[PDB]
Amino acid sequence: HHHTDPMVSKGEELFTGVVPILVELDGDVNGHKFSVSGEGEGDATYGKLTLKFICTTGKLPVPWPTLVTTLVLCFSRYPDHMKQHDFFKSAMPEGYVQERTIFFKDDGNYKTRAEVKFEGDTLVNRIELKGIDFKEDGNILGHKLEYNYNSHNVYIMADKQKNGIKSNFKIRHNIEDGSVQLADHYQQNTPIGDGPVLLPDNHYLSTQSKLSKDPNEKRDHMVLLEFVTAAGIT
Repeated sequence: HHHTDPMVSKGEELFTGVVPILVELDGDVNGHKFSVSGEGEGDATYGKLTLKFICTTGKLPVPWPTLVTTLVLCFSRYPDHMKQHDFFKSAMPEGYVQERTIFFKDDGNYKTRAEVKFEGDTLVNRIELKGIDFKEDGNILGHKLEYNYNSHNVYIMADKQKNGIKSNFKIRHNIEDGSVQLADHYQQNTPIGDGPVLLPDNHYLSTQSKLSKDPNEKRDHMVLLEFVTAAGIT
């Protein structure tokens, strides 16, 4: 609402209230083609997301928790003293590309590319996902993961050469038998536009996610509440 840096003001202004979100994913995992649509709202003031996702092609062929990181970090809450480090909002409204490779230990990998940008007043995240080399009897295609999600801190670093950011981090998915399925993420983000962006000092994001079901919904779906806060600069 009041920042002495006009570049920060420009990005904050687009995220000042509740912003509607649309998520589209087209996926192919070991030749099972599927699509997911999601709708909800983001409130960057509190770092809060609320989304509901539907598999529009029938039953989702992989477990919903494996898609949480893939299915909008511009809604992170950056403390006032860290707002000059917020790459994600500084790239708006033209947006950014978010690319990942996700390696599931002892199993296959996801390769994702997403464009995150405004269409009018709506923040859209449009994703293509390709998954290969998964085991039919593994934890992913065998749906052995529990329907829950662990809190996680992720380290963000600038990539000055690409005018973007980079991160590598591990997600632990609980398996029904009490064990864990590791998912190693590599991520890079680059701006879509050619204007300047804020390139951050090293810092981390703290995330927490809660998964639930809509008791009146017959389609395969996931309801997601996420909180993300930046930290690590004193």
